[PDB]
Amino acid sequence: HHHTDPMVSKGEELFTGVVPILVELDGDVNGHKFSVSGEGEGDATYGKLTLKFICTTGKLPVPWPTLVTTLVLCFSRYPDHMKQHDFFKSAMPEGYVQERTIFFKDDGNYKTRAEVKFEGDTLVNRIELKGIDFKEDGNILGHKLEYNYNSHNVYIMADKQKNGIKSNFKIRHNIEDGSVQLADHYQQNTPIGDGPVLLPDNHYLSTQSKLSKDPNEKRDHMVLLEFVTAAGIT
Repeated sequence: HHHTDPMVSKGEELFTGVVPILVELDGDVNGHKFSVSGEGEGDATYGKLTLKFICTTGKLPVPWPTLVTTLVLCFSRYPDHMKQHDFFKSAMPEGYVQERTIFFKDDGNYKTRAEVKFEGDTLVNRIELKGIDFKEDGNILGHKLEYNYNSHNVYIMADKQKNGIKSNFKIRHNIEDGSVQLADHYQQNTPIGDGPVLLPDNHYLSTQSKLSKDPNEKRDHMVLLEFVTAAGIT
């Protein structure tokens, strides 16, 4: 609402209230083609997301928790003293590309590319996902993961050469038998536009996610509440 840096003001202004979100994913995992649509709202003031996702092609062929990181970090809450480090909002409204490779230990990998940008007043995240080399009897295609999600801190670093950011981090998915399925993420983000962006000092994001079901919904779906806060600069 009041920042002495006009570049920060420009990005904050687009995220000042509740912003509607649309998520589209087209996926192919070991030749099972599927699509997911999601709708909800983001409130960057509190770092809060609320989304509901539907598999529009029938039953989702992989477990919903494996898609949480893939299915909008511009809604992170950056403390006032860290707002000059917020790459994600500084790239708006033209947006950014978010690319990942996700390696599931002892199993296959996801390769994702997403464009995150405004269409009018709506923040859209449009994703293509390709998954290969998964085991039919593994934890992913065998749906052995529990329907829950662990809190996680992720380290963000600038990539000055690409005018973007980079991160590598591990997600632990609980398996029904009490064990864990590791998912190693590599991520890079680059701006879509050619204007300047804020390139951050090293810092981390703290995330927490809660998964639930809509008791009146017959389609395969996931309801997601996420909180993300930046930290690590004193």
